[PDB]
Amino acid sequence: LPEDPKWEFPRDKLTLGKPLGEGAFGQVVMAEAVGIDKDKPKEAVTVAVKMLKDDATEKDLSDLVSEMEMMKMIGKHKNIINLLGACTQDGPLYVIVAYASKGNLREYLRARRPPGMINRVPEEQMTFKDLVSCTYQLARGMEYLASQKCIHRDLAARNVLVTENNVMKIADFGLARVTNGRLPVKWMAPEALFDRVYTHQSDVWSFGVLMWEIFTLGGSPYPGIPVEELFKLLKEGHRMDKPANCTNELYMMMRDCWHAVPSQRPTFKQLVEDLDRILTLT
Ligand SMILES: Nc1ncnc2c1ncn2[C@@H]1O[C@H](COP(=O)(O)OP(=O)(O)CP(=O)(O)O)[C@@H](O)[C@H]1O
Ligand SMILES: [Mg+2]
Repeated sequence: LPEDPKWEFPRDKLTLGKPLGEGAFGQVVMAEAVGIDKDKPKEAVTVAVKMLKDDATEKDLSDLVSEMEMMKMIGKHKNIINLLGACTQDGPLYVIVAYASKGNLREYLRARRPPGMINRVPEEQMTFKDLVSCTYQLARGMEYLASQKCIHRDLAARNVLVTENNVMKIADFGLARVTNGRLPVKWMAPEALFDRVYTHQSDVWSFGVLMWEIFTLGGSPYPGIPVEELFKLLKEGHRMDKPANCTNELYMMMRDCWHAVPSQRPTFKQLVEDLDRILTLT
C-alpha cells in the first residue's frame, strides 16, 4: 500500500475511542488526533476514523482505498465532511475525517420530532425553518460537488451528518465517481436503474428523495412499497405524496427533481437559488 506523504498521519498521535457506526464494508470509530489540523498544530482534535471490520474482504479494503482517494479529490466545503488525514503504512488503513457529534441526519430529525409521531431531544424540536435551512445547506454542498465533477450516487439522509453547530455535512463517498448495481434503489433516478447512466441530474433526483426524508423528519421513502415493486411504479409515473410539513412550493421542487426527463430537472445551482429565496421568507 503506497504512501501519500501530504495526507499521512502518524499512528502514535491517534487514540481510538467509542464506535460511532458500522455496516458491511467497514466501521467508524471516534478518535483523538494530536496535531492533525495544521491550523492549530499543537491541539488534540476529535475526529472520526473509518476502518475495515475483522470480517472484511479484499473488495472492502479496495473500496476503502477508493473512498479515501475520492475525498482527496473533492476538496473542502462547509457542507461536506472533509478528509483530515490517513494512516496507510504499518498497520490497518485509517481514513481520518471530521467528527459530526449529532450523528446522521435521518437520526437527528427523528429524535427532534413533535409529540405524537431513548434518543429524543425534545428541547431541539424541528421548526419548519430548520427544515428548509437543512435543505439549503445540503443543496449548497451538492452544488459544490457537481462543480468539482463529482457524482455522489448515494445521497440519503443516513449519509448526511450533523455537527455540534447543526451544520449539515454530506458524507459517505464510497460510491462517488468523476453497472450502478450497488446503489440503493429507493434513492436512484430511473435512468440510473434502467439505462445504467449517472449524471449530476441523477443526483438531483436523489436530492428530491432526500428532501422528502427531511420534510417527513426522517421517514422511509416509498413507505409500504417493496424495492422489488418500485421499478414498475416509477416507469408508470408514480411519485411520493406530499409530506404534511411540506409546503406546496417545496413539494413542487421535489417533483421537479423527479421529472422523468433528466435534462429537465433543476440544477443544484437553481435549487440553491430557489431555496435561498424560500429561506429568506421564513
Ligand atoms: N464523521 C462522522 N462523525 C460521526 N459519526 C459518523 C461519522 N461518519 C459516519 N458516522 C456514523 O456512522 C454511520 C455510517 O457511516 P458511513 O455512511 O460513512 O458508513 P457506511 O454506510 O459506508 C457503512 P457500510 O458500507 O459497511 O454499510 C453514519 O450514518 C454515522 O451515523
Ligand atoms: Mg451509507
